[PDB]
Amino acid sequence: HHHTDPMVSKGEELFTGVVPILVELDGDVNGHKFSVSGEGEGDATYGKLTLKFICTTGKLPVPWPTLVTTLVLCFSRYPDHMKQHDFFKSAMPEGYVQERTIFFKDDGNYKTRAEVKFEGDTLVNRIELKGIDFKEDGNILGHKLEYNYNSHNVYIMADKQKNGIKSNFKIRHNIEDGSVQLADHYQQNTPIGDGPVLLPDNHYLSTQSKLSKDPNEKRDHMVLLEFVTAAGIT
Repeated sequence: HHHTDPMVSKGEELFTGVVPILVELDGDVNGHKFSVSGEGEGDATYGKLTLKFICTTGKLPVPWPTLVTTLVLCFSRYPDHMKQHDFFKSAMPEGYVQERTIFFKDDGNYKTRAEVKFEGDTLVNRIELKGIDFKEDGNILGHKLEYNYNSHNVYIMADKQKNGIKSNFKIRHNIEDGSVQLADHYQQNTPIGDGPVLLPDNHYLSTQSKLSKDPNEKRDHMVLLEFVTAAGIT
């Protein structure tokens, strides 16, 4: 609402209230083609997301928790003293590309590319996902993961050469038998536009996610509440 840096003001202004979100994913995992649509709202003031996702092609062929990181970090809450480090909002409204490779230990990998940008007043995240080399009897295609999600801190670093950011981090998915399925993420983000962006000092994001079901919904779906806060600069 009041920042002495006009570049920060420009990005904050687009995220000042509740912003509607649309998520589209087209996926192919070991030749099972599927699509997911999601709708909800983001409130960057509190770092809060609320989304509901539907598999529009029938039953989702992989477990919903494996898609949480893939299915909008511009809604992170950056403390006032860290707002000059917020790459994600500084790239708006033209947006950014978010690319990942996700390696599931002892199993296959996801390769994702997403464009995150405004269409009018709506923040859209449009994703293509390709998954290969998964085991039919593994934890992913065998749906052995529990329907829950662990809190996680992720380290963000600038990539000055690409005018973007980079991160590598591990997600632990609980398996029904009490064990864990590791998912190693590599991520890079680059701006879509050619204007300047804020390139951050090293810092981390703290995330927490809660998964639930809509008791009146017959389609395969996931309801997601996420909180993300930046930290690590004193």
